Amino acid sequence: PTEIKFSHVVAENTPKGQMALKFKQLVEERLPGEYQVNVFPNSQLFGDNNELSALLLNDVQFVAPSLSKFERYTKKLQLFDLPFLFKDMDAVNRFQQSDAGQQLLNSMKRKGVVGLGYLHNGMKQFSASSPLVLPEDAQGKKFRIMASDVLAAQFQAVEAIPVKKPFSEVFTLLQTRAIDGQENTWSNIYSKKFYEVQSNITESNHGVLDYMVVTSNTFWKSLPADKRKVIKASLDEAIAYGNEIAAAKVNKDKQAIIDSKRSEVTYLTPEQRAAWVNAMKPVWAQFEDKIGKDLIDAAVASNE
Ligand SMILES: [Cl-]
Ligand SMILES: [Cl-]
Ligand SMILES: [Cl-]
Repeated sequence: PTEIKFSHVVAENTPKGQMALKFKQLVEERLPGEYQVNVFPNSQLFGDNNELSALLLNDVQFVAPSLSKFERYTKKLQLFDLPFLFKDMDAVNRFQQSDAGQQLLNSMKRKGVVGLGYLHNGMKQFSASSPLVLPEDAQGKKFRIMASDVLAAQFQAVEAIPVKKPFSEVFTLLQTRAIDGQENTWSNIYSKKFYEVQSNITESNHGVLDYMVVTSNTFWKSLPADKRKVIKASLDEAIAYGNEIAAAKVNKDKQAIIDSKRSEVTYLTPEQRAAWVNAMKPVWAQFEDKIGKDLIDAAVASNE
């Protein structure tokens, strides 16, 4: 059988982890003995910094990075890092499924990267070893971020110190107190046990963590059309599965964290939320020329 490799950086019991495993199941059911899919979770094969290079080198055939991690290939996907751009996951999905959103799947083709679909995780929440109620509380704290200039600007706007690090290192950096805080979805905070060493989480919903499932032109073109159709259908169905898992994990993992008693969740008043928005919104003007103001206008419009 022709081997297909799918590599990602998350734990198995997560929306992306389950997506990849479902994709394996469906492909192997439909094309038995023709294609086998080997899934490599937890950065076992490639991690944040080298996965896209590996993809284009055809050392791996599918990856699904955070939309934050594509700056080397397009400046447009930085849109998804803008603070308080999307109110909630309904707006995210409306944007992603619109013409404007769908066009972004093709934003990197001229560089060899084929966009196959969006996959959800969830809204991001701040955590630290001290309460984060107003933006002033972030002053002087070190936060790990995904490798994104927008996210660096986000934390610089509140006089915090952002450090770009691969996802596989975050637990250890929190454990050793090399950083004070981070931002992530409930699913990652829970599945990677960040909550065990973060006494405070704020339900800030201040950005989105979603993915684009991608492959290389090299691999995609190499498939016979009829097999590609089956593989694409299998991928799409796996994505829908992953999205259902993503939605479920928001509530389930938030609850599990609260039940553990290891972390105290803070909820923001409208005026507290407004203070974060006002502190961080200026980041957008920094990036708007490269992202595209019209693209930003489309994203804002998805909130209606
Ligand atoms: Cl994870
Ligand atoms: Cl990693
Ligand atoms: Cl999609």
